[PDB]
Amino acid sequence: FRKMAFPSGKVEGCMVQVTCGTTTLNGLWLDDTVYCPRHVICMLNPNYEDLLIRKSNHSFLVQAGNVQLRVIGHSMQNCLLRLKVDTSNPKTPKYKFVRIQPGQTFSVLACYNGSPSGVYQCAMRPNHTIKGSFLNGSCGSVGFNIDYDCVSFCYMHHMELPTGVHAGTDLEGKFYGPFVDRQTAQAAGTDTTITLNVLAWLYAAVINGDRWFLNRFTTTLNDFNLVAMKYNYEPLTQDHVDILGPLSAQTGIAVLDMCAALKELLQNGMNGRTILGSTILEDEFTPFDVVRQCS
Amino acid sequence: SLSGFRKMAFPSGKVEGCMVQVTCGTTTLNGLWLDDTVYCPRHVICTPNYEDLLIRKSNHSFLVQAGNVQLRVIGHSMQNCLLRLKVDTSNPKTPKYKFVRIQPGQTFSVLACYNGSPSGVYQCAMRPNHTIKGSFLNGSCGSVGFNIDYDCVSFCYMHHMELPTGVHAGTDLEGKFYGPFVDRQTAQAAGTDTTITLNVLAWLYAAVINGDRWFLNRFTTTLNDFNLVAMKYNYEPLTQDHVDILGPLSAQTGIAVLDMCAALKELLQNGMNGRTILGSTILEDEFTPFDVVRQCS
Repeated sequence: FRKMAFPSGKVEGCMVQVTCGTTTLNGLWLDDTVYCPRHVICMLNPNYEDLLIRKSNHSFLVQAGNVQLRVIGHSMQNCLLRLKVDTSNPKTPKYKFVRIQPGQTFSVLACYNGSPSGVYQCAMRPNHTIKGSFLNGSCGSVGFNIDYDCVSFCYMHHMELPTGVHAGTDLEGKFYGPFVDRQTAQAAGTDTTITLNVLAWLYAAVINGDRWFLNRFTTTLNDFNLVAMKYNYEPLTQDHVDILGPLSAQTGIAVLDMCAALKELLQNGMNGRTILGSTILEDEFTPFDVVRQCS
Repeated sequence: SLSGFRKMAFPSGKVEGCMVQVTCGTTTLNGLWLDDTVYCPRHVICTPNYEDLLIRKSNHSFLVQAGNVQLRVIGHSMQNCLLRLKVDTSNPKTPKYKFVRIQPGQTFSVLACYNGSPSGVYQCAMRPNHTIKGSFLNGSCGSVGFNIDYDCVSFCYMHHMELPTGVHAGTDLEGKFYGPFVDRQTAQAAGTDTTITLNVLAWLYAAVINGDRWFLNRFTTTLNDFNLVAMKYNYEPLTQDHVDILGPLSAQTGIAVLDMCAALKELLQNGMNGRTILGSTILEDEFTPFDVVRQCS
């Protein structure tokens, strides 16, 4: 089972570079607008309204490849800037902006000075951070999902946290998690394992012909949680159970029977065995990802 | 420093613009459209003796579609295990490209496609046993693997089939299989696989570059003594050529390769004691020396 990303071509044709002062980062160019982190206009104590009113259109240099786009308008929306440009992007895909929930997955097109370098698939952690791979220059890189040619943009990268994970906003500029765009002492909160995803991934393992970790027990939802919550697992709800419906129907293993398998895995370990080649329980595939990569 | 690595694929857009659907009878799969040629598995003509099966086929036998666009086939020939279909339209999205034959251990990105439509991209390595551990569903035959170097796409893999263990086999872009496999159903099986020692060393170097260095020690080993241990843990033998490939990582860190081998030998014998190296609890073997630089830039 491979952690697959969505093909990045539709997003690559939207990436541009935005410079203000000596500060450069990425922006997303859709139609006649460029979106980028507002910190492109910047310390420990920024007042963005006060920093922005001091700028004009010609304060911003926007480049698509080696070609300048003229800024003819700007506004700030939460933690993003929206720059109106004189050129409309002919390669703008059909798109939406979406704010995803913790536990959901997405592809990141990692970019440096407006040029795409790599693509990877990740999950938003329950604490709203992402375990990515961002180097100096990657702010403004975006995450997305693709559904029948429509790009749903869900993430724009803003900052690195002390524990070496990442934080960002949705494409309305609102941070995921309790984070702010300045250099404060701010830290990643407590995190949990994404239970729903682990169960999805155990279903993937059954669908791909592996059954070793099954057992003869069932469990109630309550009794499952009492165990799994001891292992730093997210509480599982009836809604999460319901979501596992298609996978359960497809394999013939009732969701609560799979929970009983998981309980035994947590309590007894894997004991030198692997699942889908992994020595550890994987939590970055949603039920939707499994259906995409299985069916 | 980086706390961990992701397996990162190349941006796929240059390759997406080259994917088409090829249909011949009831068989449909993916092709690669570069200039006025479409390259696809020769087994598109099948539901043995391809030479003969292909005499029974004409240009009109082949339906080629690039999204909604019909590309009329105006010539066909077989090259090893590929069909080359000349079409009426040179692909306007052809990137700068090369065809290269990948070596065992090396990595590349795969753009998984379904009936001509790109569905996902992931990074994989050519295993020592000449198979890849991929994700290819119904309709993914013809998907391609590649690397990109300064906007030149080097194609190295085309997917042909899945083996009984669930691993995958394919050819280079001249149609010559990787490993002993054939494009026909036989009892063919993947040979036992080994861990890619070169890449494991590379990723130990990446760990050090990123400040994770608890596993280092003040001792060295000979190549032979390391190989006795490695081989006992089902690792590939390290050759002098491999030692030279690690030269740039070794120079940067001032850690001699055989000194890193000494670190690795202790890790294999003693395990990791529950610690992580670059955020992994296992020794990773799908990042090459080149991949390490790329992720560290």
